[PDB]
Amino acid sequence: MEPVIIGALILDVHAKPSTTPISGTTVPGQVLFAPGGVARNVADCIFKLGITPFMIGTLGLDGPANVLLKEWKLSMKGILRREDISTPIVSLVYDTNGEVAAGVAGVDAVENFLTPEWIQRFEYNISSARLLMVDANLSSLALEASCKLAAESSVPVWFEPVSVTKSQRIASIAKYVTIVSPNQDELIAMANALCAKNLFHPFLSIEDMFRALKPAILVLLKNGVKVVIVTLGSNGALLCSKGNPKKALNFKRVQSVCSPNRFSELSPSLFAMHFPTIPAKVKKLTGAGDCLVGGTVASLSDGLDLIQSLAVGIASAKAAVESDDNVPPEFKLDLISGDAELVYNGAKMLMVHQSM
Amino acid sequence: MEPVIIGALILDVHAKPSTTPISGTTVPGQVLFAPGGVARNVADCIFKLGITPFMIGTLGLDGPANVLLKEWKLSMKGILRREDISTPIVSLVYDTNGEVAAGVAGVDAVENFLTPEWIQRFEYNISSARLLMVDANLSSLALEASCKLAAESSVPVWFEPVSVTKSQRIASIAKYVTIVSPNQDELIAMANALCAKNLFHPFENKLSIEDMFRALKPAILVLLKNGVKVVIVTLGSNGALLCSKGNPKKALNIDSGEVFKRVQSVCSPNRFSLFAMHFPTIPAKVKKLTGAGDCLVGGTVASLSDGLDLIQSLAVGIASAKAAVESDDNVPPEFKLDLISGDAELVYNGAKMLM
Ligand SMILES: Nc1ncnc2c1ncn2[C@@H]1O[C@H](COP(=O)(O)OP(=O)(O)OP(=O)(O)O)[C@@H](O)[C@H]1O
Ligand SMILES: Nc1ncnc2c1ncn2[C@@H]1O[C@H](COP(=O)(O)OP(=O)(O)OP(=O)(O)O)[C@@H](O)[C@H]1O
Ligand SMILES: [Mg+2]
Ligand SMILES: [Mg+2]
Ligand SMILES: [Mg+2]
Ligand SMILES: [Mg+2]
Ligand code: NA
Ligand code: NA
Repeated sequence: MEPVIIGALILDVHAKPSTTPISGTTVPGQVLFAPGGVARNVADCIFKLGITPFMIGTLGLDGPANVLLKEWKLSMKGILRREDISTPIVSLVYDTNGEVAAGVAGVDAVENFLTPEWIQRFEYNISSARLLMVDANLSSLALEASCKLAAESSVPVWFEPVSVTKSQRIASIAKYVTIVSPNQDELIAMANALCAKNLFHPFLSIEDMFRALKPAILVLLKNGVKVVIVTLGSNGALLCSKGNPKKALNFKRVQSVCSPNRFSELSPSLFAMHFPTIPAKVKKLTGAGDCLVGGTVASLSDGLDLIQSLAVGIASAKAAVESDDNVPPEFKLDLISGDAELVYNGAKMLMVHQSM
Repeated sequence: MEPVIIGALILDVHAKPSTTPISGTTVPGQVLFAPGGVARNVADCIFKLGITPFMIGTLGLDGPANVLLKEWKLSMKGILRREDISTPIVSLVYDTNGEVAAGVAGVDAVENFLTPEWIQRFEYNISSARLLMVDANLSSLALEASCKLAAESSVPVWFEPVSVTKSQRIASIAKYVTIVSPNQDELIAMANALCAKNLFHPFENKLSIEDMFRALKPAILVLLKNGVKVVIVTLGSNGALLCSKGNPKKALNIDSGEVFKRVQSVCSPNRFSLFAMHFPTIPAKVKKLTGAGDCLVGGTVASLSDGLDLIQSLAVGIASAKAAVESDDNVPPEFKLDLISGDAELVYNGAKMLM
C-alpha cells in the first residue's frame, strides 16, 4: 500500500558563487545540475530510506528529462511523457552563505499538463495508498481531484506548500488535507488565503515565534487541516495538531529508541511541540524541507507515530543540507537513527504554562 | 583539410523572470538552455553554413554534457571527456529590464583540462587545417601550443578574444596570429597587454564611424606591429571595422560549396601598409544579442573555408551575426543561404574604404 507522491519533477540548476554576485556580470563559481522538484525529491528521499513510493508527474521528451530519468529506479507508469511538454527547470543563484540570492522557476508544464485526467488513471493507487503527498505546483483543479480521491477512501493527505504564492492553493482543498508542511512565510500566506484577506504578515525565542504564528496556525486547523508542521530552518520545526498527534493522523531502530511512551501528555484542539534540529555544515540548503517530508512520510508509512516520524524527517533534512544534492546519494541508517533520537529527546511541549 | 576549432563548450542558462526576483525563493519565469562557448558556437555556425569543422575541446560525463551534446552531429574525437570534469556552465538570472541581476560562470575545466598535451594529439589535424580558430577561454599554454603548431605549417590563426579579461591572453601568441576579432573593449585591453605601458583607456555617447576608427587606430596599430595581420573590430549595430597589414582582399591559400557560388556571383570581386574598411550591418529585430560576435566569426571562417576572399567573407559573417541576434539560441537552428547571401550583398555593397 505504497505512499503516492504527486507533483513536480524539475531539473535544478544550482549556481554557488565563490564570492558576492554583482549585477551586470558573472562572478566565478560552481554551477551544477541537480535532480529536483518537491515531489521527485520526496519520492527519492522515501526510496533511499527503504520504502517504495509511487510517483505521479509529467516530463518532456527532451534533454533535461533524460538527466532526470538517468538513474530512475522506480516505476515510470505514473509519469506522463509527451513531446509538446517542456521539462520544468528551476535556476537558483545562491549567496555565499548558502541562501538563495536570486531564482527563476519555469514549471508551467506541471500546472498545465499534470491534469485530473492524468491523475485519475491512478485512482486505484491513490485510494489504496498509505498516504497521499501532493505539492502546490499542481493546479488547484489537479489538487482538488487528487485530494477528493484520497478523502473518499480516507487516505491521509500531505500538502507541501512549495512557496508563498503556491501555498495559497490550500484554500480550495483545506478540508481534505491532513498534514501541511509550510515554513513561516508559507504558513502566513496560507492563513491569509483561508481568511480571504491579507490579515497576517511575514517577518528570537521559540515561545515568541510560536506566539506570533499561533493565530495563523489556528486558521488552518479550524479550516480542516489536522496537522501543521512549521519548518523553522536552523531552529528546527513546530508540530501542531488538532487533537493528540498520535491519534490525529489516524524504523525498527527508531521505534525502540524513540519511545512512544516518552511524552506523558499523550486531546486538545491545539497541541504544540517544538523539535530542535542538529548543528550541521551546510553545503546547500535547497531540498532540506523536501527531505523532512520524505523522512516523515517514510516513517509514517512504516507504522511509526507522527512524533517519531517527524524526528526522522528532521534527521533526513539535516543529512540533506550537508549534501550538494537536494537528496543525499544515500542515507546511513545509524546516522539517521542517532540524529532522530537526539531531536526526539530534545523535543518539548509549548503552551505548558498556558491553559486557555 | 577541415578548419580546426579549439576552445570552450559551455552550457548557457538564461533565466528570465516574469516579475520581481526575491531572496529566499523563486519568481516564476522562463529558463532557457542554449548550447554555448565561443568555439562550440563557431563550429556550430560553420557546420550550418555547409562546411565541416573539426572541434577540439573538453566536457564532463555529466548531465550538462548530455544536454549540450543532444543535437551535436559532429565528431567527438577531439573532445576530451572524463568523469572528474565538470562541464562548463554560465548561469545568468535577469531582471525585468533585461539586465543581469546575478550571474555565475563555472568554466574552469577548459583551462584545467584542455591541455597542450591533449591538443598535440591532433597535430596532424592542425597542421593540415585550412584555418585554425582558437578562443581565449584556452589557457595561455594551450594557446601557445596550438598557434605554434599552426605557424610551423603556415596555417592561418584566428584568435577570438572572448572577453575583456581573457583577450589579454593574446600577449604571448601575437606573432602567431593572423586574424583577431575583438569588440571595442577587447581591442583596448589587447593593445594595453601588448604595450610597455597602459596607454589606452576604456569607454559616453556612441559616435561616427570615421571618428571611431580614428580613436581606435593607435590600439589597432599596436596589434599589427606585434605581428597580427588582420584586425576585425566588431561594433555591434554599427557593423565592423576591417583593418589589415597589406590589402584586405586576402583569400585562404587552399585549392567548394554553394555559399561560395551564391555570394561570389552577387558580391562581385571587382568592386574593390595599413588598410581600413568599414562594413555596415543590417537592421534586425533583436530577440537576443546572444551569439552575434561568434556567428560573425563562424560566418567569416566558413566563407574563407569555401574559397571566398576576406571582404566577401566578412560580409557573410555580418549577415550570419544578424541571423544570430534574431534567435534565442547562440546559433540559429538553421541558416537560409539565399537570405544570408542577400544580406551579405547589402553589406558588401555598403562597405567603404576608410584608409
Ligand atoms: N542549517 C541547518 N542545520 C540543521 N538543520 C537544518 C538547517 N536548515 C534546515 N534544516 C532542517 O531542514 C528543515 C527545513 O528547513 P527550511 O525551513 O529552511 O526549509 P524550507 O524553508 O522549506 O526550504 P528548503 O526545503 O528548500 O530548505 C528544518 O526544519 C531543519 O530541520
Ligand atoms: N542589432 C544588430 N543588428 C544587426 N547586426 C548586429 C546587431 N548587433 C550585433 N550585430 C552584429 O554582430 C557583430 C558583433 O557584435 P558585438 O560587437 O556587440 O559583439 P561582441 O561585443 O563580441 O558581443 P558578443 O560576443 O555577445 O556577440 C557586429 O559586428 C554586428 O555586425
Ligand atoms: Mg520547502
Ligand atoms: Mg517546509
Ligand atoms: Mg568580437
Ligand atoms: Mg565577443
Ligand atoms: Na543539499
Ligand atoms: Na541569439
